[PDB]
Amino acid sequence: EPAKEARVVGSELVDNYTVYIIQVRVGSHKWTVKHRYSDFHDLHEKLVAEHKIDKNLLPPKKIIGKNSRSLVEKRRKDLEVYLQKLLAYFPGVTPRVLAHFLHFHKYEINGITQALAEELFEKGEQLLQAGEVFEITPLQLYAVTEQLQQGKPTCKTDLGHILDFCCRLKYLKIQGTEGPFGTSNIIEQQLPFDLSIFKSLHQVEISHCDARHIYGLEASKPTLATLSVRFSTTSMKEVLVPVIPTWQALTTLDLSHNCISCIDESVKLIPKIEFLDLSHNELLVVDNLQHLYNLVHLDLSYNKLTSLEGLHTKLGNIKTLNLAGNLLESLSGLHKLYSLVNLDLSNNRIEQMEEVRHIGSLPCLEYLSLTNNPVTTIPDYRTKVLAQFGDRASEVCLDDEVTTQKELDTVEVLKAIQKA
Repeated sequence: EPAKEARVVGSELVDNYTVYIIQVRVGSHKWTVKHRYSDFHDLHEKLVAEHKIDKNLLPPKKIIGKNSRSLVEKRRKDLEVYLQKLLAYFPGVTPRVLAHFLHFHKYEINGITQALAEELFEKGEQLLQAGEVFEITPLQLYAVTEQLQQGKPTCKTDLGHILDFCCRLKYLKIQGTEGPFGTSNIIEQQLPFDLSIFKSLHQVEISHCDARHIYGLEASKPTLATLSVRFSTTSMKEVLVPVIPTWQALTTLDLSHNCISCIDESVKLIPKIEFLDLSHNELLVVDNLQHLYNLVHLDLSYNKLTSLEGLHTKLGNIKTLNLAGNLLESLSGLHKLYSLVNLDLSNNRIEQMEEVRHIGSLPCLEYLSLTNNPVTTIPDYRTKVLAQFGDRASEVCLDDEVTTQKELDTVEVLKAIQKA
């Protein structure tokens, strides 16, 4: 275990008092904390009362002399010696007062895990029984992972109480913070942690992490039905891959808001997917979705897709398809998606009204969005689109609007003109 070091590096004026600035170092991690003298005095009272500490160890409250800078410098030195004596006297388990004083509960492995076991003691059983989402940080998961790798005992201990909760939890959210955590040098995304301690997860939500550093999600592979990973991966296989067993329960997968640039071989591991969100990524083409026979809702919006040619050979019997925010000018290839019900093409580049011919004969379509495409500026746009749906013109919601009988009457005469 790393040695714990404290330095009183300086001081500054806050309101009408001086705070002493302490840099705390534990191995490679470093953080800063600020305390006025009376916070050290309040610390010292608890340490003498509860841990038998020498009552004269703290420098004096009364301070007198002619040079204020020199007095503050002597107090700075003396408070540094005080903290170093305390840290040498408690090399093992740190008193909770001293842990909170140096912010070990926020940045130090044993303080973090102590604070987590206090949280789970107070609230854990209630939220397990309520079926509520538990929120945790990569730094908490790191600290738990590190104690297990240090071989720290379970028998129960704080680490035992934590494991017994993680074993049972069904609903989990892991949220990383972008950049340095608090007053520390810690980058959460660089911290490795192991989810094997979770053994009954049904739903998981990961945001602002790095999936290179996440291990052990496969311990909940028999139970995991829903997975969201956002702002956290470069590929699907980086999340879905450690014979490899399939994600047998997984019906909802959200990998939106990432840098994913292809659909990869890890599709072989997600055969029962019903809902797939891949929006806000770097996709240029669709492929490898052929064998996801249960896929019903597909979101590919805000990628860099430019063609839909052959899409019926790449997809199963999809019902809802979102392609909004891509680079599409042509709808060629959609005309064989006979199962399709809901289609979103908003915010693309569609400009020829004649492209609607690729969707007008679709037998099940009930919803179409073309908002923010150039085609929407054409005169009589709505009635021109709906007329291409033939005798289904009454059955399609166009652009989130109720179709009027004035539209349908305008369509029936336009259709009689096209018939003649």
